Amino acid sequence: LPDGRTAVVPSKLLEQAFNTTNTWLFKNAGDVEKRIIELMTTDGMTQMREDA
Amino acid sequence: DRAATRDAITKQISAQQNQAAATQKFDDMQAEVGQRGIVDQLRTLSAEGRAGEVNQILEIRKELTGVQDAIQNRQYRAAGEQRAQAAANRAAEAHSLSMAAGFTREQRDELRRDRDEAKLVSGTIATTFQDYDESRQAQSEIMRIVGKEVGMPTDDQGMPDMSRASQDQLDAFSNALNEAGVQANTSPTERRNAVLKSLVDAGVSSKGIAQAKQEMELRESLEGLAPQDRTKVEATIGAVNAELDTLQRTATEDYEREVARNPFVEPDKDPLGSVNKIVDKAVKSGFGWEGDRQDLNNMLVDFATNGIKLPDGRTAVVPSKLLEQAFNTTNTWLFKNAGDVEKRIIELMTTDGMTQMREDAPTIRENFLKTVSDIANQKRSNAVKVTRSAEREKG
Amino acid sequence: DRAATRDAITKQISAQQNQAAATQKFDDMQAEVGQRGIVDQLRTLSAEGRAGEVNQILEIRKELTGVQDAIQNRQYRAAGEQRAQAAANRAAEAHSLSMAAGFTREQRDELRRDRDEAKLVSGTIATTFQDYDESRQAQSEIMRIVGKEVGMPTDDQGMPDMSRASQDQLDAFSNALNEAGVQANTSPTERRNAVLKSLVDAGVSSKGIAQAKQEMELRESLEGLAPQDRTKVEATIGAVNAELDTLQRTATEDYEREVARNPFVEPDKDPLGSVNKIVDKAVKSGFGWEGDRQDLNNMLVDFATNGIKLPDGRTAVVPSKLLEQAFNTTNTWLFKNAGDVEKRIIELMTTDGMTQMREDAPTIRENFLKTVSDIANQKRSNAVKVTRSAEREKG
Amino acid sequence: EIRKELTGVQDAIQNRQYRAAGEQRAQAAANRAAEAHSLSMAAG
Repeated sequence: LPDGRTAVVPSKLLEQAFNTTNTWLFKNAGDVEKRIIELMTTDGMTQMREDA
Repeated sequence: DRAATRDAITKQISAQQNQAAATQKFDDMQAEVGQRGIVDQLRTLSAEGRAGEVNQILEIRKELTGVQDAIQNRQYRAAGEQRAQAAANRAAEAHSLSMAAGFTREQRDELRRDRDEAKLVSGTIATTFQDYDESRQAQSEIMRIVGKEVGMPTDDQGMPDMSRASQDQLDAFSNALNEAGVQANTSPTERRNAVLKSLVDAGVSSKGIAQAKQEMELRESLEGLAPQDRTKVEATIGAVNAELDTLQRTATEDYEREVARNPFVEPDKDPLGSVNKIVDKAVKSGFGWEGDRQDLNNMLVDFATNGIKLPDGRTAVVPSKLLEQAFNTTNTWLFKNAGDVEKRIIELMTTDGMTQMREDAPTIRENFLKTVSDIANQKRSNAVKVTRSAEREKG
Repeated sequence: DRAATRDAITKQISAQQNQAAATQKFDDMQAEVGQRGIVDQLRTLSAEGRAGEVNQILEIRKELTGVQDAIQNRQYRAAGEQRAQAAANRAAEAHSLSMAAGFTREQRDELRRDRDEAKLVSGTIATTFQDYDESRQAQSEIMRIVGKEVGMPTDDQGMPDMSRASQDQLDAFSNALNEAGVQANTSPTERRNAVLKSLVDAGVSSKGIAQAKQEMELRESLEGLAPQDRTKVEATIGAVNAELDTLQRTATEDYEREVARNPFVEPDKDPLGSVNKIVDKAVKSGFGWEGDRQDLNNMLVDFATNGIKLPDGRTAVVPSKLLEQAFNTTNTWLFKNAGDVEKRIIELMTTDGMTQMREDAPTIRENFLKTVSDIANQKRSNAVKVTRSAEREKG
Repeated sequence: EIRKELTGVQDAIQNRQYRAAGEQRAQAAANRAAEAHSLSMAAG
């Protein structure tokens, strides 16, 4: 995580991150890791993370 | 899914979580996890319905006719009340959707807020009573065991009879309480203040607090009554609320018929998937869009999602059957391009009668909501007055 | 569909909405939504029919013959009245259609207006009584419960017996009323004034207001009677109205036979689709229009829609069988062009006997309407006189 | 009399079973929550 921590990504969040409208956007490893990084940094998702 | 940012969400969202909790608790209680009582249906939707279910748990032609008449009256009243509540909920949802054109609270969401506060109060109170009942039964086990040990006049329920228990009979219970148990059972006060705090946690207007206090006084009075006296009181309440119930039901049929007449008062998400078939009618031996079936579908779902730009300066969502009758002309060759069909629907939605019906729909919707709110308020008011008068007269 | 502009529509249209509301309310009540009473048919079309249905709800050869005779007389009278009403409605519609040649009210629509006002009054009064009955039963539940609690002589209905209830017996009810309930039941006044206001909202001539007031007095007197006394009074009313009923029914058969003789007194929209088959008779081995089947169909439907231009200066719609007998000649070669056939139908409609029959039709139609109106007025007048005399004599 | 004990035994059984089931389900849920909390804290 960019804050300086390490959090394990859950399952359905991962699969919904992968499942886009067209898979051609996500090809390389760097692109998909950037996608999951930016999705885990969602404000509501973050708040839920420190709420757990 | 919804990706909006909650941010402050001071109101209508904490209440949303609380009502979600109330609904899931009600569902869990209705599921009857494990083995419990409730031989009959035991819907427990309202006090009158719960009393009817309790009666269901409990010359010859006299009782044969009386039981049937009581069952018919209770069932009719409960069915009318629940149908009215469902219709009012649907009307309120439609009114909120109509007002949501353009967190934009206004009077529509003010009415929504007060109705949701009433629903939260009712659900929380029902959950508290249901939770208390299990403890009451568990402690009644020991009250019955002790009463059998010392020996008091008892019936099928096992607890000593109130009328037959003299002071000397209750002396055995007093000695047992002095011995062990230490069951204060002071909850009939602490309970409601706790609920108040929860309401304070949720955030409730003064009217909701007054409604909760009235529900406390009436519920505690009902719990204090003997079963026969409780049935008498609840049936008198039903009788004094019969005229309000009749007015409410009649208003409900009138307004639901008006809804059946007017699509603008009640939209539907189903026709969003229906429009595609109309697209087919533009292709089969018909001159329509120049190979723009996808474009037609996109523009139609946009029109059914956001609405057309009315020339007055507003945006109204076109209903389904008006749309299909606009499309269905004598010869489809007249309507080919997107501009022509949008001009057609624009000029058809501007019909004088159609326009009048359009601004009539919200007025009748809010009138229905106000009428049902007033009916509920008057029902609660006459109920509280009758119950407090009866309690004062008894003691 | 109708695309006419309503604009002011001060009269006959607000009444139209009110009668539509009355009809839909009657249909909803007849549908019997949910579970209710009405073990028998319970048509409740009129006071006499409703009393007969109530009786249906309720030496040996004596009663065996009497019950059968009562049923036969009631059924015959009700069937005659309803058939007469339906025939009069059809005749009034035909008269309005005939007068609509050329919002053009005149005497025909004046008669239509007063008849519609009477119908509105009857429907509104029936709806009000039906709405009141449910509240009466709901409150009678508690009256019976209280009476059983204190203990009065009671029968299958559960309410204490009026004749057997002494002053001391009614003292228990008085004490119960002083205790709780607060059921004023003052409606027997407020009710009718409310109805009056609704009539004032609808717009009613003074005659309709007088009819409504008479219906109030007679209905309240009937409600005040005991069931046996009520049956006696309604049967005496039927007896005193028997001669009026016989005159009405006989007039109805006479006038409906005259209608069966005369097409001009009663048109029909069905032959508008029939004329096409006659077109076929102009083609099968016959010299007719020179390939103008569509033109012939258009001109025939125009003639059956607007009528032919009579030489006197008027326009009359040609009926069906006269048209087909005009077309059916010994040899179809005589009638080929449109001008020849229109000249043929023009000269045939100008027949002396046919003409006399034409101006006879409206006269007999209006005579039938006037006779049924007078019969209804006399029935109501003798009913109100007998009821008020009986009420004065009883007390 | 006979219905007295018939109702009492059933009520006692129902109350005891409900209480025991609630307690054991609560204990299992708490154990799972504690294991999850330990796993979450074991980061690093």
